[PDB]
Amino acid sequence: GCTMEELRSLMELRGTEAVVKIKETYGDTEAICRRLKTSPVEGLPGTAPDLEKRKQIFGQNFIPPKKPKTFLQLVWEALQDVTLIILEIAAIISLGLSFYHGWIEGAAILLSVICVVLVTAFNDWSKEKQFRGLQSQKFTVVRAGQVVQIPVAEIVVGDIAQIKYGDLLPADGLFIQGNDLKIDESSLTGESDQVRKSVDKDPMLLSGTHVMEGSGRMVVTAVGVNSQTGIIFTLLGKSVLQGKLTKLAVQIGKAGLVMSAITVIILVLYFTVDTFVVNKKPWLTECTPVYVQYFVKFFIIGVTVLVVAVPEGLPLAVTISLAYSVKKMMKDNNLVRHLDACETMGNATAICSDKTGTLTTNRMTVVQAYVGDVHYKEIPDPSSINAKTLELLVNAIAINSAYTTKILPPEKEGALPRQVGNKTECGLLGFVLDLRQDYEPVRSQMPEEKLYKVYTFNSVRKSMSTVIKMPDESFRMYSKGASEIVLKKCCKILSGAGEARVFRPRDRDEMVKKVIEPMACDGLRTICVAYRDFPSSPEPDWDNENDILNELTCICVVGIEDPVRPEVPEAIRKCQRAGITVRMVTGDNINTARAIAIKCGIIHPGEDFLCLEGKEFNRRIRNEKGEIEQERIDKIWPKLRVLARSSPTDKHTLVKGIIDSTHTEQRQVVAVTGDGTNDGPALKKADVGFAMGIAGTDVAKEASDIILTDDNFSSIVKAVMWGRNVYDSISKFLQFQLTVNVVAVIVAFTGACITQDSPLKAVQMLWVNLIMDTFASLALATEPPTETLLLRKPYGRNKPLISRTMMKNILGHAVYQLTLIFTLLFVGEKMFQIDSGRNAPLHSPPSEHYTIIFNTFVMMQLFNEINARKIHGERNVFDGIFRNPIFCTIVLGTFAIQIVIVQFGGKPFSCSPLQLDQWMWCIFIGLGELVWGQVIATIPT
Ligand code: BEF
Ligand SMILES: [Mg+2]
Repeated sequence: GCTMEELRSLMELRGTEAVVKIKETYGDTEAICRRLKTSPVEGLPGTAPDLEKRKQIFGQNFIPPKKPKTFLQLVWEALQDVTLIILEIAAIISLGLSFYHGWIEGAAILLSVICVVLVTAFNDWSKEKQFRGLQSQKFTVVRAGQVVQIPVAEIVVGDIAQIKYGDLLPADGLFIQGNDLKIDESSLTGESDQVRKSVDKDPMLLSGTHVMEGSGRMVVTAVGVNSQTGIIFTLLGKSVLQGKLTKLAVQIGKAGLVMSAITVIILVLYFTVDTFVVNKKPWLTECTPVYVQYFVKFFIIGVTVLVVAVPEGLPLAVTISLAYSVKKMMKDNNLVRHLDACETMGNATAICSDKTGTLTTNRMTVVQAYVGDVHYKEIPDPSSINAKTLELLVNAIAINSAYTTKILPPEKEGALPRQVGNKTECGLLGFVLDLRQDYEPVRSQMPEEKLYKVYTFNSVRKSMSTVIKMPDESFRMYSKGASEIVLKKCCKILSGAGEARVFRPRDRDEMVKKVIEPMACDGLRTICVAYRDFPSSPEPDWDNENDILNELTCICVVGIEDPVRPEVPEAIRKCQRAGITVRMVTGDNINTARAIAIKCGIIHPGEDFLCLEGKEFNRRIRNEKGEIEQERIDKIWPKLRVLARSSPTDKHTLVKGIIDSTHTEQRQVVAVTGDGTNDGPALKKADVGFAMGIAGTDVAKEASDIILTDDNFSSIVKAVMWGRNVYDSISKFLQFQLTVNVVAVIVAFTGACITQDSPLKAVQMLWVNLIMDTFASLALATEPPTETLLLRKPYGRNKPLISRTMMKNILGHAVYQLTLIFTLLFVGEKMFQIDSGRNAPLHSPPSEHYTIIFNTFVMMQLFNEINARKIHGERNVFDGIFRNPIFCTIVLGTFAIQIVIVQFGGKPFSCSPLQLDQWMWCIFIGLGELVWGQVIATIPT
């Protein structure tokens, strides 16, 4: 009768509000313990496997992954695409209809489909397997009187667990009793500062959070999936480019159907009119045996024109370009996982970045210091002050801090140093390392037993101190604490390299406070270090702390802050001028979020944009009854930059509101960056979700698409560059392929209706469509990206792939190619003085006349791609071709293969040898394309 639904309802209500709720729902966290068969002493007294299985109805505390399949499931999933469906349907209907009493086209289309499916499946499998490479127990529980180590999987509701510093909490719990406990909830909650846990205030232990200092015992309330991490994890279970490609594919396939209908209608009408103009058929009974065969042949003639129109090489070329771009992007520490999220970042219009972890290094470090009455805005050289102050400070910081608090090297490659102990006095300890000194020998010389008296931190006075009597017969004391707490108890200060001077509270404490205000304005918390030496004779009374804690001598005041990453301020500036507006959504305090937002440049001074808290954000959107309407979100999202104190649901609500909104003129593509379990839900809804590699939890990397291995914010810009470059490469390849297809379909239409022979045989067109154009995509997608791409404004979510300038080049070069092909077909026989091959008995040697047309058609395309490298109105189409060796290599290889094919082809390729004069004439006719390119560029678009 525990009704675990109310138990998990007791969770997810962190803060002092939990204390209020448990006061009316329960007693003082001992009533709930009584509602279970447990006691604070020897909780769950009998292990009792039957009782353990009885309480196992709550959870088993284990969640395994899936690992869907090795290769078959991915292959099967890849086959369900619109483009491949129409390609395979056309292939199968062409192959089947070739036998009605064809063999080549169906096999070619099927082979292309197999190739694209295999490439996509292999790339996805390789990336998925590589992702798990970077992502690759028992603690004290009082079972029966004696505390006994037990594995994590055996934890059940009601177990009493003991927690000491350095442990990792396996399940949610309630604070029973313990010393001063501090829990780091930076990953789960998102609060930068350490949270103090006590029975009186905030007794809400959460799973998956480290414990910094203190010891205690807790009950276990939510064991497995019901825990806070489990809820988010189990909630985690059509790129923009694919939508545009599918729309283009269904628009192109629609166009060829009209042409096929035109061919069949015109030919059938011609046959009927010609037959019924000279004589009249019986019309009575002759229609059964042979009349239907004419129309079936006409239908076959129409279908063979329909087949040519659709581009059978588009999917393979797009996949090859995307694969090359993905492989080239890994050198910038971006690990794309789906192979189709490579382009989604290029046209991004908004970024929602987490504060802690992503924008900030998540480590407390000393930003600025004040030593010797000389303000230093930056960490100084140790030789700067060069006095006894350096050694005295080092000794004070080392001795006064707790010996458990220590800093350890990463002992790894490319990682930040780890901080185990209290990180409020670990940046202060790291200040010594920043001054290029050694703290460890000082502590090793004086252990605890050689420290006479220690004044531990207490609630009454926010200060900590220690006293060491070693150096001489006289005594020495060090003190560390908050700024104003110790400053008012300070009577002297050091001045540069000189001795102490009177810190009388007349205009001097006032000036010190005057320099303190900028530190508090910049968000820095102020901590000061003081010291005082005691005479040996008489022996002072340590019990009387009234006066020994006063008359201190401050040495320095240092500011402690959670600083921004070194490269964030510039990266945001670049991506903000490229049309991408940046927002900050975090679960930390509103005061801390605002201070760091200004430094990163997200919000500039002037109070132009509103910053809202999470509770107000939830309250405003809901329209009384308690449902979310898009109008309310459209009210506030256009000018909401900082969102603080947000639960994971709020982040998901915001990124859903922006995507599904038509308030603005253009549709929005939202990308979200994060590193914690908070951004689990928000990374899924985002179109492309980045995640930190070395400083990110496992849930964040499960919901991400592009993992930043080097976890540096400067690689967001390069993702934009590469996305825009991929879009440009796909645009230019489309520009090339559409001209090829238009010319081919018009030639086939003319060779079907007006004449009975087509100069381009089925075998000849296979090589041009499949082999030559596939290598022509890799030669066009290999141009190196440049920084100049970051000035173009983002494109819309619904803007068609074919721009206005691309329609000028597609139809412009179709005019030039058609006229020359037609003239070489009709009147080329007299030009070359060669015997005509216009008509054949269908069993004849390959005519030289048609080989001229085929070689001219191929040779004009080789110089069409050298022209197709400029999508915009660039006249100079030869720029940077030298910085592209693979392009020239592919062009020359294609030319040599064309020579070999045409010279040694024979019957299978419907080609005959050519004399060198005809080769030169064909090469010149091809070279005319470059000259015509300037003319076609001259016309305004
Ligand atoms: F504060 Be973040 F969401 F880790
Ligand atoms: Mg974070």
